[PDB]
Amino acid sequence: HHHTDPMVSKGEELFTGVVPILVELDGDVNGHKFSVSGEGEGDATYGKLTLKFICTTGKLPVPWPTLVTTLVLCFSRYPDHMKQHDFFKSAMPEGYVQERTIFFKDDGNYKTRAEVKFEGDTLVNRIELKGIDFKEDGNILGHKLEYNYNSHNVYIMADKQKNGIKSNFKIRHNIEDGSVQLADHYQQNTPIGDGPVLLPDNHYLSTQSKLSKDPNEKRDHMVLLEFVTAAGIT
Repeated sequence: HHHTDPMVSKGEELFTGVVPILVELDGDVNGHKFSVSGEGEGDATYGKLTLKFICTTGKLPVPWPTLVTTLVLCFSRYPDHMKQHDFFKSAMPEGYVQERTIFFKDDGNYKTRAEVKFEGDTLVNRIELKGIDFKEDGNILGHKLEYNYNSHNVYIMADKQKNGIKSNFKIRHNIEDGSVQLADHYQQNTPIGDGPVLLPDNHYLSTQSKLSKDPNEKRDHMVLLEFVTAAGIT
């Protein structure tokens, strides 16, 4: 609402209230083609997301928790003293590309590319996902993961050469038998536009996610509440 840096003001202004979100994913995992649509709202003031996702092609062929990181970090809450480090909002409204490779230990990998940008007043995240080399009897295609999600801190670093950011981090998915399925993420983000962006000092994001079901919904779906806060600069 009041920042002495006009570049920060420009990005904050687009995220000042509740912003509607649309998520589209087209996926192919070991030749099972599927699509997911999601709708909800983001409130960057509190770092809060609320989304509901539907598999529009029938039953989702992989477990919903494996898609949480893939299915909008511009809604992170950056403390006032860290707002000059917020790459994600500084790239708006033209947006950014978010690319990942996700390696599931002892199993296959996801390769994702997403464009995150405004269409009018709506923040859209449009994703293509390709998954290969998964085991039919593994934890992913065998749906052995529990329907829950662990809190996680992720380290963000600038990539000055690409005018973007980079991160590598591990997600632990609980398996029904009490064990864990590791998912190693590599991520890079680059701006879509050619204007300047804020390139951050090293810092981390703290995330927490809660998964639930809509008791009146017959389609395969996931309801997601996420909180993300930046930290690590004193």
